[PDB]
Amino acid sequence: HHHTDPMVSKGEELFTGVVPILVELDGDVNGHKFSVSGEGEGDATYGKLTLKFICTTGKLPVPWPTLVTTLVLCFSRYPDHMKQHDFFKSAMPEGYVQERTIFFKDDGNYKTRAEVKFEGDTLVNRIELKGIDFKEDGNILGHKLEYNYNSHNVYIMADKQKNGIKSNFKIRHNIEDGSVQLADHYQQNTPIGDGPVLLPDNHYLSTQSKLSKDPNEKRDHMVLLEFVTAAGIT
Repeated sequence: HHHTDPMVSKGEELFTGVVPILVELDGDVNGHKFSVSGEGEGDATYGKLTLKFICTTGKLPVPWPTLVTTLVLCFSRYPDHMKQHDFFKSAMPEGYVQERTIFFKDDGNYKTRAEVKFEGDTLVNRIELKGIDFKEDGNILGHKLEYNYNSHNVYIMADKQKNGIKSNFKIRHNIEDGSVQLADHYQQNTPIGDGPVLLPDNHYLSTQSKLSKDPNEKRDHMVLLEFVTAAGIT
């Protein structure tokens, strides 16, 4: 609402209230083609997301928790003293590309590319996902993961050469038998536009996610509440 840096003001202004979100994913995992649509709202003031996702092609062929990181970090809450480090909002409204490779230990990998940008007043995240080399009897295609999600801190670093950011981090998915399925993420983000962006000092994001079901919904779906806060600069 009041920042002495006009570049920060420009990005904050687009995220000042509740912003509607649309998520589209087209996926192919070991030749099972599927699509997911999601709708909800983001409130960057509190770092809060609320989304509901539907598999529009029938039953989702992989477990919903494996898609949480893939299915909008511009809604992170950056403390006032860290707002000059917020790459994600500084790239708006033209947006950014978010690319990942996700390696599931002892199993296959996801390769994702997403464009995150405004269409009018709506923040859209449009994703293509390709998954290969998964085991039919593994934890992913065998749906052995529990329907829950662990809190996680992720380290963000600038990539000055690409005018973007980079991160590598591990997600632990609980398996029904009490064990864990590791998912190693590599991520890079680059701006879509050619204007300047804020390139951050090293810092981390703290995330927490809660998964639930809509008791009146017959389609395969996931309801997601996420909180993300930046930290690590004193």
